[PDB]
Amino acid sequence: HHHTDPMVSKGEELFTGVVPILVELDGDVNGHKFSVSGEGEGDATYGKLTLKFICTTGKLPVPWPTLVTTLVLCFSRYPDHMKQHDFFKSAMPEGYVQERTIFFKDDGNYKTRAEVKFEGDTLVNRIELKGIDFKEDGNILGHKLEYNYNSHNVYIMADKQKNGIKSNFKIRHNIEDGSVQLADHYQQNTPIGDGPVLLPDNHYLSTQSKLSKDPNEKRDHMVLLEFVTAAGIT
Repeated sequence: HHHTDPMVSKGEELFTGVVPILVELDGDVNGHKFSVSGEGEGDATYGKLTLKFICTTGKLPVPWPTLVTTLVLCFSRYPDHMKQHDFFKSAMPEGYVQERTIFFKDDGNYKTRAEVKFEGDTLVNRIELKGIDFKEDGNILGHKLEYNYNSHNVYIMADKQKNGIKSNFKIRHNIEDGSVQLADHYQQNTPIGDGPVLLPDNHYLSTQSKLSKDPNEKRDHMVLLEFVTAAGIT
């Protein structure tokens, strides 16, 4: 609402209230083609997301928790003293590309590319996902993961050469038998536009996610509440 840096003001202004979100994913995992649509709202003031996702092609062929990181970090809450480090909002409204490779230990990998940008007043995240080399009897295609999600801190670093950011981090998915399925993420983000962006000092994001079901919904779906806060600069 009041920042002495006009570049920060420009990005904050687009995220000042509740912003509607649309998520589209087209996926192919070991030749099972599927699509997911999601709708909800983001409130960057509190770092809060609320989304509901539907598999529009029938039953989702992989477990919903494996898609949480893939299915909008511009809604992170950056403390006032860290707002000059917020790459994600500084790239708006033209947006950014978010690319990942996700390696599931002892199993296959996801390769994702997403464009995150405004269409009018709506923040859209449009994703293509390709998954290969998964085991039919593994934890992913065998749906052995529990329907829950662990809190996680992720380290963000600038990539000055690409005018973007980079991160590598591990997600632990609980398996029904009490064990864990590791998912190693590599991520890079680059701006879509050619204007300047804020390139951050090293810092981390703290995330927490809660998964639930809509008791009146017959389609395969996931309801997601996420909180993300930046930290690590004193």
